[PDB]
Amino acid sequence: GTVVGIDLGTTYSCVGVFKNGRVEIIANDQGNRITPSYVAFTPEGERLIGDAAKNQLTSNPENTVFDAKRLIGRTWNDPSVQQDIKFLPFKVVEKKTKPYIQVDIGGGQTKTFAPEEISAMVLTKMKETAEAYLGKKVTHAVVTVPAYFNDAQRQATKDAGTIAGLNVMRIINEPTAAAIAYGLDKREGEKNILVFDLGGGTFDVSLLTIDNGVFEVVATNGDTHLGGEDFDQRVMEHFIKLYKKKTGKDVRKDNRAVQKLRREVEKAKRALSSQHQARIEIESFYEGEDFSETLTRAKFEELNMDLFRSTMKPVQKVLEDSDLKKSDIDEIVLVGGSTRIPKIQQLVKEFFNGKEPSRGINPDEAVAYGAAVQAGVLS
Amino acid sequence: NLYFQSMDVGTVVGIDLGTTYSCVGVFKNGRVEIIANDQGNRITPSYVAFTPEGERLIGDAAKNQLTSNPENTVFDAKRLIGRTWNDPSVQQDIKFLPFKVVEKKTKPYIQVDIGGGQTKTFAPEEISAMVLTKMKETAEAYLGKKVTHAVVTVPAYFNDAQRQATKDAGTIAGLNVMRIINEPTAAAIAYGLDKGEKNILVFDLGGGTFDVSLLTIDNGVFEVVATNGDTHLGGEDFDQRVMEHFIKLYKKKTGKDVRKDNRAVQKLRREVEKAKRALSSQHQARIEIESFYEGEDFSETLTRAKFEELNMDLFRSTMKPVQKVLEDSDLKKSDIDEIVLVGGSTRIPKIQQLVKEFFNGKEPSRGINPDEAVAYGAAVQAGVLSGD
Ligand SMILES: Nc1ncnc2c1ncn2[C@@H]1O[C@H](COP(=O)(O)OP(=O)(O)O)[C@@H](O)[C@H]1O
Ligand SMILES: Nc1ncnc2c1ncn2[C@@H]1O[C@H](COP(=O)(O)OP(=O)(O)O)[C@@H](O)[C@H]1O
Ligand SMILES: [Ca+2]
Ligand SMILES: [Ca+2]
Ligand SMILES: [Ca+2]
Ligand SMILES: [Ca+2]
Repeated sequence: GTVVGIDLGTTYSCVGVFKNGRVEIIANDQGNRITPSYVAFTPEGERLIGDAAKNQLTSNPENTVFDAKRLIGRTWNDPSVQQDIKFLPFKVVEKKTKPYIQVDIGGGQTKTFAPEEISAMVLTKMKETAEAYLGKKVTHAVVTVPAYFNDAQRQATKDAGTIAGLNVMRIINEPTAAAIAYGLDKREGEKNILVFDLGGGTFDVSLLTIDNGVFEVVATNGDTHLGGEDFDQRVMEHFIKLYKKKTGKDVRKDNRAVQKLRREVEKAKRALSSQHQARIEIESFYEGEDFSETLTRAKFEELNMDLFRSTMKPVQKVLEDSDLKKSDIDEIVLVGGSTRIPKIQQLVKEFFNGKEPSRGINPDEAVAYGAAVQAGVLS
Repeated sequence: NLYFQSMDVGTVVGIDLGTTYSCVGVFKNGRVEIIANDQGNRITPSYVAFTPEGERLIGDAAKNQLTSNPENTVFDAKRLIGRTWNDPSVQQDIKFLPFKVVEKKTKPYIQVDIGGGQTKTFAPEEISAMVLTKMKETAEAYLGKKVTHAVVTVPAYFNDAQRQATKDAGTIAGLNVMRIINEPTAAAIAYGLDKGEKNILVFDLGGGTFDVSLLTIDNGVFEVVATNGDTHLGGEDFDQRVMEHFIKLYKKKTGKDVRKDNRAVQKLRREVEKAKRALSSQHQARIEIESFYEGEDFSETLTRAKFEELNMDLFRSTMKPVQKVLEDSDLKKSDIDEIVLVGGSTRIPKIQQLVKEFFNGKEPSRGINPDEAVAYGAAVQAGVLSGD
């Protein structure tokens, strides 16, 4: 019927549709165009998806599930799983040599879910937000995945669709989707495209060569665990030790203070993508005392200096591996929420000797945008 | 002979001017009171830092900023104080200090950028002066009075040039140092070992130095009979073994080599250090650093057994100088009446266990906080000079 395009992202997902000549990115029933890729199990037996799952994360660390994409379609033995496991606050147990996620569901009950079951529940949220908008049922979808995903990861993403009641007609590589979003599907000779994708917890760089609807991912690279969250973390550290210094108080063991801080740091960072200062204020922050500081853009870039510079290495590396030089790159496509950071943009611009990157698509929505275009072609 | 405090000028302080930390105490109201600093810490890092912006930092704030400001953060000044340039100790040390040490008038001087385009050159005793000034001020905030006189401790092996240079450092700081006393003697005094003829072994293992001293006491007369040790072995080395294990392990679990990233290394060091301290009173320590390297996190458990294994050879080698002081002082291990263990690293259970086994089960002395014992003893002598 009407096929949806879904960006099923690490930290956020996005659903779009092609209806009456254009791509419509669909707002969820809480008013947002992207939805958190979170699922929570409450004590009272209630299953929450999205924003509701995420606002309930501090109070429910063990049964708020996220980052399912990091596990999806992998075996227990994957070195990547072996590391990730140590940092997830929910239980992951080995079963049939695959990661399974184990949560309490209330009434004394435990369940284990395959990562793809958890992703399934995210897809069910996207499905329902699509159907509400379209006024009708949705059964088919184009879902994107990272370019370095192997068959078992792709198949597992397809299985998620099925668990969710979607037929995932096509799986499309995220950089190709971003490429399609910017009209690089237009038939206009051979082009070498660098897609620089920077989300909340992951950095992917992809060199794609395009040739009249023939897309090839030549080389891929990145930092599997570098993202927007890390930039929040540099700033958190700065402020926690500044708070100690002024008030004598250390807040690190107080999960309530810490996460109120994280929440305001997150708001501050976002704002510092289009202002040079943001006031971080919290009332009754710690033992009755308030918190007030202004963060400058200068201080934000200073505290993240090297994380920002180190995004250049995977770029140089993908040009080496595809036997190209920076002069060979015809479009630079910047996608992922964190590419809104002017310094990131500036460091990329500078790297390519003044070339401006393509413009006119929303970086938070680009991958879903591309998927939706192809959904509309597939029909 | 006797010092009389007034209403404006307070009692005599005892100071442990140590290699990596210092501690100041006082005898007041019949007890030794070990004075906490403005940070709430009962020991203070023996560190001075000179920021770009012209601020001189001392203690914890100097140390807090050692990675970002390596060339202008000074420490280990005790390693150079009262020594000639030609001293083989100095020639070795300067190779390893991250701040500049030039020769002036045949003596080592420390040269730092003091802000505003200027450099200054400080004698090691000027740097210890600054540490002593922080200790002075800590005392004065506690006493609500000025502090003008002190008893300061030094290693048994210090010579006259080294003792004089410690006295001069007090002098630069405004402290009349009434008495210099040996650290192990100070440690003996804190355990009451001054109140027939006893033989005392003092095992002092700090952050960077290991000092063993054999001491006789006869009717309140102390004599340092033999001294030995490893002048560069201390708790910092035990961190170094654990650091190496994790840099290696991290490379092979994740591919990532972090060795030349000083921010990551410093971050690991802080957590290894905290871990170590915790393994002196529990059997496992978590080491968790968020965004350790290129956004990737770090998470590992260090067990006490793993900690002992990594340092096995280092711990056992602390027995060789204990044997040498016995040989050199012509005593058998059975001639030792008292074992005193002091220094923060003697909190390590395996170190306690090795010393105890070396003396066929003999228990060490116990009533005093091992990183405060040197100060405590100094503080007690401070009291006898002030009339209590
Ligand atoms: N205005 C902004 N400035 C800086 N970072 C932003 C902004 N908006 C979103 N981000 C960051 O984008 C990250 C999420 O990227 P996104 O692509 O939406 O999700 P995913 O992590 O699933 O790829 C978050 O860390 C968020 O803070
Ligand atoms: N609980 C503990 N367990 C193990 N080592 C400790 C503990 N507390 C302190 N230390 C070690 O003691 C060393 C410092 O000893 P100290 O006598 O305080 O100073 P100095 O080095 O100036 O003699 C440090 O290496 C520190 O890690
Ligand atoms: Ca994304
Ligand atoms: Ca050493
Ligand atoms: Ca990260
Ligand atoms: Ca000591």
